[PDB]
Amino acid sequence: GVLHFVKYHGLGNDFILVDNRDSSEPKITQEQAAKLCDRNFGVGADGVIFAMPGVNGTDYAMRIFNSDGSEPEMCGNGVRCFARFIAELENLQGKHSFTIHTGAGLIVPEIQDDGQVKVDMGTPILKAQDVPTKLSGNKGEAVVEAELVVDGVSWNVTCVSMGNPHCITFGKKGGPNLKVDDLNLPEIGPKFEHHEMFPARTNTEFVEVLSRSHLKMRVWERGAGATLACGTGACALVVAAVLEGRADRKCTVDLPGGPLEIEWKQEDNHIYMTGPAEAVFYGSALLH
Amino acid sequence: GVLHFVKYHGLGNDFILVDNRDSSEPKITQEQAAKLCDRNFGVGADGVIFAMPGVNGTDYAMRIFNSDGSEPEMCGNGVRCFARFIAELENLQGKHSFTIHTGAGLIVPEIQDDGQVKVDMGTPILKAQDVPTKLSGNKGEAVVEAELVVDGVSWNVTCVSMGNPHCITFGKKGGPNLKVDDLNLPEIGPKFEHHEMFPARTNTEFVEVLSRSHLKMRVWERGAGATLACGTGACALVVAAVLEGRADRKCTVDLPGGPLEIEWKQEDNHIYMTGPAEAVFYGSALL
Amino acid sequence: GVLHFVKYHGLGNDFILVDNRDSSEPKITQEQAAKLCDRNFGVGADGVIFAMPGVNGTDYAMRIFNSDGSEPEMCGNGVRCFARFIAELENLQGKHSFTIHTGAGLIVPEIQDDGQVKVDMGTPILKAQDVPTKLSGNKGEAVVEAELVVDGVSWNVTCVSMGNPHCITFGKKGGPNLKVDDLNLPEIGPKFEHHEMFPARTNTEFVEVLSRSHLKMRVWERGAGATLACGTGACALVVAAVLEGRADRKCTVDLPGGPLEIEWKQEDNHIYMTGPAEAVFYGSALL
Amino acid sequence: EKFSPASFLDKKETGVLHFVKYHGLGNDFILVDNRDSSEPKITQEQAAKLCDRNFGVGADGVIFAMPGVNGTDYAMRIFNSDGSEPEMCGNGVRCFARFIAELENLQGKHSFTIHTGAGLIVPEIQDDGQVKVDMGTPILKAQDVPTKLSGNKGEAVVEAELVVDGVSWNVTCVSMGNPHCITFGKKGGPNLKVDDLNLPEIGPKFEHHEMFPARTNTEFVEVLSRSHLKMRVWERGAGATLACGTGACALVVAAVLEGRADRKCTVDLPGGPLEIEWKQEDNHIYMTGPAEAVFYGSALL
Amino acid sequence: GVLHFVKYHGLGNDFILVDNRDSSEPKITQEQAAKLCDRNFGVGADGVIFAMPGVNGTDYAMRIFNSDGSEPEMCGNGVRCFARFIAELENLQGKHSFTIHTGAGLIVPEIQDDGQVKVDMGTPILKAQDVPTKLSGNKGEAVVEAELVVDGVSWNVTCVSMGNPHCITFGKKGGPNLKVDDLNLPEIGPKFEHHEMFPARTNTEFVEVLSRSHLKMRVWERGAGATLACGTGACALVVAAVLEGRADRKCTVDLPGGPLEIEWKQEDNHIYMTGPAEAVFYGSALL
Amino acid sequence: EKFSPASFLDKKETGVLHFVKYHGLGNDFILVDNRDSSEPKITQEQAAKLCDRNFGVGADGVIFAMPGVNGTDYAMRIFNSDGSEPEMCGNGVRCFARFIAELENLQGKHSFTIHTGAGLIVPEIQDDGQVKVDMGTPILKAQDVPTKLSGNKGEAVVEAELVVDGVSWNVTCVSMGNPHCITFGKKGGPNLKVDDLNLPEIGPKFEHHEMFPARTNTEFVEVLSRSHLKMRVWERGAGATLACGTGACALVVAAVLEGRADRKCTVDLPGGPLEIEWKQEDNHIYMTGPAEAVFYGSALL
Ligand SMILES: C[C@](N)(CCC[C@H](N)C(=O)O)C(=O)O
Ligand SMILES: C[C@](N)(CCC[C@H](N)C(=O)O)C(=O)O
Ligand SMILES: C[C@](N)(CCC[C@H](N)C(=O)O)C(=O)O
Ligand SMILES: C[C@](N)(CCC[C@H](N)C(=O)O)C(=O)O
Ligand SMILES: C[C@](N)(CCC[C@H](N)C(=O)O)C(=O)O
Ligand SMILES: C[C@](N)(CCC[C@H](N)C(=O)O)C(=O)O
Repeated sequence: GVLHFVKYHGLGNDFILVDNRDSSEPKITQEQAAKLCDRNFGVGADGVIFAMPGVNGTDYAMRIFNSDGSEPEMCGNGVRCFARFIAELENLQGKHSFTIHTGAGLIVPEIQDDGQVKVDMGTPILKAQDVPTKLSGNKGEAVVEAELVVDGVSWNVTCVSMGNPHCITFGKKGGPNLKVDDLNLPEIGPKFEHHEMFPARTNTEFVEVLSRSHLKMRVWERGAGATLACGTGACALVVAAVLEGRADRKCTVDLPGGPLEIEWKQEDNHIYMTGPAEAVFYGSALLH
Repeated sequence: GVLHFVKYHGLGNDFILVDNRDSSEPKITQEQAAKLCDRNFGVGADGVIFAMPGVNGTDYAMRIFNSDGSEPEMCGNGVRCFARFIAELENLQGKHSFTIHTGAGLIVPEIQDDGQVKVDMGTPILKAQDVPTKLSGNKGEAVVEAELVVDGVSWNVTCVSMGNPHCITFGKKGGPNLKVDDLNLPEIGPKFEHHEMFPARTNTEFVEVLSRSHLKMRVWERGAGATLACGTGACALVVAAVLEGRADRKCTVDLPGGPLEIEWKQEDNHIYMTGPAEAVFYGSALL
Repeated sequence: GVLHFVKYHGLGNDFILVDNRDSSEPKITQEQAAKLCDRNFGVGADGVIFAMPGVNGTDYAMRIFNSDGSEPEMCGNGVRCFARFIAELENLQGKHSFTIHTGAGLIVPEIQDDGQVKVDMGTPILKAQDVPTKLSGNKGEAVVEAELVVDGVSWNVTCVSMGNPHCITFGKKGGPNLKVDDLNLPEIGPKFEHHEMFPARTNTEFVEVLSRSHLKMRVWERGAGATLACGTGACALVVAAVLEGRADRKCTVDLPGGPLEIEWKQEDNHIYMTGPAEAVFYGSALL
Repeated sequence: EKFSPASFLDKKETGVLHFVKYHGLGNDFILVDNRDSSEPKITQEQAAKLCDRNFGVGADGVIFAMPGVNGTDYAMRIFNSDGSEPEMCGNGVRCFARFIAELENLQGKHSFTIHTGAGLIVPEIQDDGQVKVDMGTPILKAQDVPTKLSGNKGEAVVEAELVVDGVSWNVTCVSMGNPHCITFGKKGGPNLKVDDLNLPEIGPKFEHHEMFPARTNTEFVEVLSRSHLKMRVWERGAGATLACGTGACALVVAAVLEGRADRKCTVDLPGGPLEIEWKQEDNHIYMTGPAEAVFYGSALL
Repeated sequence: GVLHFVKYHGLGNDFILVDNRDSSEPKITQEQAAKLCDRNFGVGADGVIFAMPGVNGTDYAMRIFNSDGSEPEMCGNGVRCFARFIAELENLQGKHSFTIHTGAGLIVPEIQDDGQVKVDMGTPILKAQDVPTKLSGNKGEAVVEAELVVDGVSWNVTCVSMGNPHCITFGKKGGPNLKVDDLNLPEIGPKFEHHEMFPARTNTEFVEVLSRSHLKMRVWERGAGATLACGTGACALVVAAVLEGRADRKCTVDLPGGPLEIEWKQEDNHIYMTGPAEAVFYGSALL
Repeated sequence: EKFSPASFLDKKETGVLHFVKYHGLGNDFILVDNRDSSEPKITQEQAAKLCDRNFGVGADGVIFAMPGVNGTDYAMRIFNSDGSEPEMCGNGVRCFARFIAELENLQGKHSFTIHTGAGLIVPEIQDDGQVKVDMGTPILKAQDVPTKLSGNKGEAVVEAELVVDGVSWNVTCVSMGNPHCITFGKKGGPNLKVDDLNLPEIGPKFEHHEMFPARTNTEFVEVLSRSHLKMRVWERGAGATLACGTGACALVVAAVLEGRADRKCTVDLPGGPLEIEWKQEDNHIYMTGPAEAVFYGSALL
C-alpha cells in the first residue's frame, strides 16, 4: 500500500498529516503509525495526525496516534499544523479559524496574519478522577503541589488534563527550584510516564520559573518521549503555575524547540496557545 | 526551492537519495543538506546521497553529504542503497552490477540473486599519513594497537582508511575487552571524533570480539553521530581485527541495526561487504 | 478571435477545456467547436467542455459539445478532466469533491489520493421511451437483450441512459460471444448511431465478457466516433451486463485507452466511475 | 495504487515546450523556435509522444526552425510522428516560411534560404500569400534513393517490378532527399482508382519492403490528364496523411519519367491541390501551396 | 536592514512591490520609501506598494507610498501590478480575481485570459467637500467645468475623487482645446498640485478629446510628478468628460505610456479599467 | 484579443541578468560580474533597455568587470544608457573598485590595475572608504580628442571659438580616453551661472556637433575660486547626469590651460564634490570621490 501525507512541525514537535476527510475511520492502523514514526526505518515523526470529517456541526475532526501507536485525546502543536494543512488543501489565504472536534472536545485554531496559529484550547480539567490520576485531590478535587513518590523519591506535582493527562512538577518535595537542563529525562521520564498513580499513563512537564510571566520547561511525553515541544503540556504547566501561585495567567513558555504564548483567561476560563506551524515536505510512504 | 528524493536505509543508516544524473554539480548545497537531515525540522537522515554522471568511464559517480553538511569520501550502507535506487530508476531486475566513481576511488556494488547487495569496497589504506592521522606508524607505516590519549585516558587504537578515516579500538591500553553496549557514545564519541591526532576528524568503531569470525560493534561517525550501522566502518574494523590478530579475514559484523558479511580477501587485498537496502518513502522537500 | 483553453484526456478520450465561469452562455458556437475538434485543421479533440457557473446551488455546471458539434447531456471521462481543471483554477490541493450541474442532473466528482477521480454518475435511466429508444420494453419498462435489426441483421441490445443514450450489445441474436477487436467499427458503428430506433441517435458499446467482474469493450460514440474510451458508456454497459445477468455490479472495464473501475451500487442505485485524467498542454486557438 | 519511486521521480521531472501549430493542406505540424541552438529542444522520443493525437498535442511531425548553416538564413530539422528524422518535408517548409514571416514581422513577398537534410531549399511567400518552394533537384540513381531495385532506365528505377507480398506491382523510385516509391498500378494491370485502395493494409507492405533499406514513402497515382494527377500517400513513419509535398514532387517526376504526364501538373491530394513544376530548364522542382497557423501553446514534456 | 521586492510597471507608471502579507504594519517608513524611490540614489520608482492582509473580509489590503513619501488612497496602475504580483507569489494560473481593501474602499482586480487586468475601481465621488476641494459645486454639489484661477490665469476644471483627488481640465476658461503635448508640465503642474483650492493637494489630468470614445491625456500627479500613466486619473477624466458632455461612458484613454480601456457603467455607477502590468526585475535593497 | 504567435513566443521570458546597483555622486550604474569572459554578458541593445528608468532597471550605464588584459588585475567595459560604448568612466571605476572589494571580500586599503579603452586606470580605496583613482594622463592633441577644431595653442584647442547653432562659444578640448568639450562661457561673453543653463536645449547641440566626429561630453563651468569650480555636464549618450568623473578631470585640465585655476581643485558637481589634482610632477590626474552600493537584483532579459 501507499500513504500520501504532508510533514509538518510545531516548534520541532513533528507530525505526519494525512487528509482523511473522506472517512470517519483512520486510513492506517495504530501499528502502522508506530512503524511510520520510526525515524530510521520509517518516515520519522512524533505522531500521525488525521484530518477527518466534522462531528456534530464542527468543520472537521482530528484524531492522532502517538509514535508508540497509542491514541491521545489532543495535541496542541499538532492542531496548529492541522489548521495550516487544511488552509493549504482549500487555498485559504490569511486569517481563518476552524472548529475541530477532538477527544478533548471543541478546539478552535485561528491562523494569524503572520502565519502563526492562535488556538482556543478549551478549559482545563482538574478533577483528579478525570485527569485521570489516583492521587487524592488536596485542593478541592484538584491535585496541586501534592506528594508523588517516584522510585522511592518524593516529588511534588500538580495534575491537569487538556483532554490528555499532564503531571507538572517544579521540583522535589522539600527541594530547591529545578534547572531543567540538568535533568536526565530518559532516566526520570519513564518513571513518571508509567507511574501506578496514572492509570492511562501521563505526560510530564518539568518547569523552571524565570519570572511570573516567563517559564522554561522540558517534557517527557506519554508515548512519544523527550520531544522538542508539547502544546497541551505548555497549557497545562501554565495552569499548574497559576494554581501553585508561582506565575500569572499570561506567560511565555520556553520549550526546547522554541517559545509559545499561553494565556489562561480568567474571564472565560479558556486557555489560548499561540505558536508557529510549518510544512516540511510532501510524500508517499510504503505501507506494510 | 523543492528537492525530489527517495528515502532508503541500509540497516537503519538512512539516507535521502537524489537523482543527480543530469548534472555534475550536486542539486543542493552542503548547508541545505544539513538542514534537510535534521530529524524534527527537516526530512531526517544520516546523509544525502547524489547519483551523478559517470567519471572516466564508470557507470555513475556518487557524492554524499553527512547530516552535519560535511562531505565524506565514501559510504558503504549508502552505496548499497545507491544500487537499489539505480535498479529502481532503470527498471533492472535480478543480478546487476555497476561501477561507481567515489571519493574513495572505484566502488562496485552487485545486486545478488537473493536481493542483497554485495559490494567491492576497494582496498584499505593503512599508511598513517594518508588515513590521515598524526599518530606514528608502529607496524610498518600503519598504526596498529597504538596508544591514543583521549581526555587524559590511554586507549589503544588501530587506524585504517576506506577513503574516509576510521579509528578502531578493542579497549583501553592495558584494559579488559569491551562490552560495547555499556559505552556512553554521546560522551566518549566526540572526544575521538575531534581528537587533535585526526586532522580531518575520524569515524570511531568500538569492537567486542565474539569469535574469530564474529564481531559486535557500535560506531560514533564523523559528522553523523551514533548511527545504527556504518559499512565503511564495518570494513575498517575487520581490517583492524585482522591486523591486531584478533579475527580472521571473513567475519559477520553485528551492528546496532543488523549484520553485515565482510571479507578482506588476501587474494586481491579488496574488501567485500554484503548487506540489505530498502526504500521507505519518497517525496518533495521545501528548500 | 482567440479561445484560451487547456487540453486534457481521460484514458485517451481527449478534450478542450475552457474556463467559462464568467458567463451562462458558452464562449464559442457549436459550429466553432466542430472546427476546433478537427484533428488536422483544428486543435483536435473528441469534444469541447465548458466550466460554467453553478446552477441552483451546485459549485459549477458543465456543458459539452461533441466533435461533430452536437451537445450531449453528460461525459464521464470529461467530468474527471473537469474536476482536475477546476482544482487548478481554485488552487486546491489533494482531495476535493465538487457538485456539478449537467444535462444528466447532479454529478459529483471526487479527486483521489493518486490523482484519479471517482465520480458519482447518478442513477441510470432504464425506461425505454426516456432513453430514448423506439424499441419496446421487454423486461418491465426496460429494453434488455431485445432484437434490433441493423442493416437487415438481427442483433440483441440493451438500452440505458446516463443522461445520454447507450445501446449495449454482447453479440448478434442467436450468435456467439464477441471478440470486439475483430469488429469493423467504422462500418457497423454508424448503422447503430443513426438507427431509426434511436430518435436522438445513440452511443453504442460492443462488449466481450472476460469474467463476471471484468468486461472488455469498444465504443462507437454518437457524434464522436471510435474513441479510446467513454465513461458514460462504461457505466451503461455494466448496467446492461448486470441486467442481462452476465456480470456483477462491480467490474473493471477495459476500454481501448485503459481501464475504468465501475460500481453500480445496489445500496443507492447510483453508479460510481473511477479513472485517470491528465492535462496535456495549454493553448490559444484562432477562432 | 502501487508504491513506485520510479514513476514518482518521472512525474516531477516535467519540462515545457512552447510551439505554434500549422498545417499545409492538412499535413499538420508542431513548429518550434529553435533559432537559439544547434540542437533540437526535444528528443525524437519526446516528439513521438507529443505527436500522439489523443495523449499528446497531435501532429504528423515536429519541425524546428534552427540557425542557418554555411550561409543559409535558417536550417530546418523535422521528426516524423513515429520519431524518425526524415531529410525534408514540403508541406512543412511552407509552414516554416509562414512561421518565420510571423516571427520576423515580415509582410508581403519574402524568400529565405533553408539548410535541410536534402540540401538547399528556398521557399518564397508569394504576393498572393501562397508559398512557392524551390525544392531542389530530384535524385534518381537507384542506390542513392536508396532502393535495392536495379536501375532499369539508366541508373534510375522506372516502372520496374516490385513483388509486394507475392503480388507484382510496377514502381518508379525517386528521392527528394527522402525516398519515394511511386506506382500507377500493378504490373500488367489497369489504372488505379486510388480511393478504392485500403492504405492501412497495402501501405505498410511498401513502407517496410526489403527493397527499401531506409523504408520509403509510397504514392499511389491516378492520372486524370497529362497535367492533372490524383494521389493518396502512405508516408514513412507518418502513415496515411492528407498531403505530402515531397511526395507530390516525386510523383510528378515519376509521371514524366513514365511518359504519363507533362512537367507542369496540378496534383490533387486528400487535403487539397498543389501546383508542381519540374523545370527542364534547370532540373529543379517548384511546389506551390498554402500554409496556415491554427493555434499556439505550451506542452508538458 | 534589507528590503526584498519585485519591480513592476503599468504602462510605465513603475513601482516597487513588497510582500507585506505577514503584518498590517508596512515594512518600511514613508521616509524610507521616498529614499528608495529616488532614481539615482535609490531603486527608482513612482511609488512603493505593499500587499497586506485582508481587512473586514477582503482577500488582501493594499497600501501605497508615493515617491515623495505621502500616502495616497488608491492607485490603478499599481493594483493591476498588485494582481499579477499575487498570482506570481501564489503561482496562480489562469483567470483569478481578488478583493482588495484600500483607502478608497473595495477594489476588485481580475486577471484576464490575455494577461491584462480588468479592475472594478469602485464608484466616483463628486461631492466637492469630499474630493476634497474648496471650489463651490456648480452642478448639484459637483464641480464641473468650473473656474479655477491658477497663478492669475483662469482655467475651467472638473473635480472627481477615486478615493484620491483629481482635477481634470480640457482647457483654459474661454480657451481653445488643448494639444497636451505642447504643455510644459513641470511648470504648470505644481501650480495645480499645491493650489489653495485643494487642501490635500491634487492629481491633475490635462485632456485632449480625439472622439467621443477616444481621449488623450497627460498627468501631473500629486507626489509623483509627470508619470507615464495614472489609472485612477484615467478613470477620473472619463467621469469628467461624461459630466462635461464631451464623451461617452466607454472610452479608450491614451496615456504617455500607452492606452487603457475605461467604462463608467450607469447600471451600478462603478468604473472598470483594463490595462497591462509587467514584472521588470526583483531585488534586495539596502535600508 | 488578436491571435499572435509572435507575441506569445516573445512573452516566453527568455533570460536573466544578475547585477548590483551602485552610484558615484548620483551617476548610477548596473555592475555585472563578467570575470568569466572577455565578452560582455549582454548586448548594447539589451543594456539600453535595462537602463530605461521606467521600463527597465534604470541607470546611466552598465559596467562589466572583466578578466585582466596584459597582466592588469581586471578590465572594465561600459555601455552608456543609450547603448554606445565609451572608453572610460570615472564615477564608474570608483563603483567598480568597491564592487571588486565586495566580490573578493577585501578589507581596508586596496588598489587594482584596470585595463580600459583609455588605457591603464588604477583606483585605490582610501582608509575613509573613498576611492582615489589614477585616471592616467590627459590627451590634448586636437585630432586625438578627437575634434575637427584646429589646435590654437600648440596641438591643443584652448579657449577656441566653436559656433553652436549660429552662436559663438569658446571651448577647450581634452580627452580622458573619452572626449570632453569644456566651456566657461560664450565668446566675448560674461562668466556663466551654470544653474541658469537649459541643458536639454543647449546640451545636444554640443554633443552632436559636426566638430566632434565621435560626439562629445560637454562641461559648463563656473569658477568660484582658483581652487573651487562648479559645473554641470551634458554627457555623450547619457544626458544631464548628476556627476561625471572623467568630466571633472577634463574641466580642471581646461581651467589650468586657460589660466583660470590651479592644478588642485574641488569640483562641485550636481550630485556632490570631487577632489581633482593634475600632478605636474607626472602629468597624471587623480580623482577622489565616493561610491555606494544601493541594491542588488535580477532583471528579466
Ligand atoms: C502533540 C502534543 N505533543 C501532544 C501529543 C499527545 C501526548 N503524547 C499524549 O499521549 O497525551 C501537543 O500537545 O503538542
Ligand atoms: C554512510 C556510512 N555510515 C559512512 C558515512 C561517512 C562518514 N560519516 C564519514 O564522515 O566518513 C557508511 O560507510 O555506511
Ligand atoms: C465524453 C464521453 N465519451 C461522452 C461524450 C458524449 C457522447 N458522444 C454523446 O453524444 O452522448 C464520456 O462519457 O466519457
Ligand atoms: C512533411 C512531408 N509529408 C514529408 C515528411 C517526411 C516523410 N514522412 C519521410 O519519412 O520521408 C512533406 O514532404 O510534405
Ligand atoms: C499609481 C497611480 N498613478 C496613483 C498614485 C497616487 C497619486 N500620486 C496620488 O497622490 O493620489 C494610479 O492610479 O495609477
Ligand atoms: C561614467 C562617466 N560619467 C563617463 C561615461 C561615459 C560618457 N557618457 C561618454 O560617452 O564618454 C564618468 O566619467 O564618471
